Amino acid sequence: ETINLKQHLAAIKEYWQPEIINRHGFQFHLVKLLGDYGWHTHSDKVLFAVEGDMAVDFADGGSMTIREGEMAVVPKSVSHRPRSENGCSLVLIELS
Amino acid sequence: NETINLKQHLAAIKEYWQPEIINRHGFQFHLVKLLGDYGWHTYSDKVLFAVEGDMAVDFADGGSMTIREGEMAVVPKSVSHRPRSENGCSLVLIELS
Repeated sequence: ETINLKQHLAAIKEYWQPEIINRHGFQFHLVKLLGDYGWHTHSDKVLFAVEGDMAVDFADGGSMTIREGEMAVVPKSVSHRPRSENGCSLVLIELS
Repeated sequence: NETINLKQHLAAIKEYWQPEIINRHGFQFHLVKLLGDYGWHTYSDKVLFAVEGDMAVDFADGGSMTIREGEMAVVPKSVSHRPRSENGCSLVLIELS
């Protein structure tokens, strides 16, 4: 059961509305971001910026840019703040 | 920095069943390019993402699975499978550590 990223992404039509998708050990989240929605926490996560750019602010002031075609990991337990200056389609890969 | 530009990492690898492997916290990334096949392989689960080009995966139970440019799928641990690519595929694998 392969997941067509462009497919599922084209369908979902609001920002901040994740489509969750399960596949064995892995949880996938597909969302689009614009703006920001403050701070979160949640094991490790893989964020893959399928379509625009995006950043994750950290509480201790650190900041991570995830430009298109880029992939990063947001460690477990660190309060953080995902945001997108101009809109980003994001796939997020999780465990349990 | 702590991010991975898929395209640029892949472009650096001009060999064929030669994974480059990157670590980032509790994740391991394999970047490898595929052409024809190398038979059956079987760990932990792996997510596969067909960064550029198409590929397929045969399984031991007879099923076979197309992963086209742009698509993800997962190969669970302890399932013998035969990864493979008709005209060549650049692919990211992902696992926990």
